[PDB]
Amino acid sequence: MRQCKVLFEYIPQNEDELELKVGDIIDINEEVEEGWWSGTLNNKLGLFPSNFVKELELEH
Repeated sequence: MRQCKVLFEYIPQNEDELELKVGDIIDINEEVEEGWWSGTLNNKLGLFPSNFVKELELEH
């Protein structure tokens, strides 16, 4: 449900943090926190600052 693509790259420091690649599409399932969100790129799961990712939302 819902989809958003990050505009820039992200560098995680902890294992609980994932690496958000610029231009990569990540499917959001549920927001753990207001600042920390969850997502799934290919076959990996992790969390990262919601301030990064960029919501797309398109009709077509």
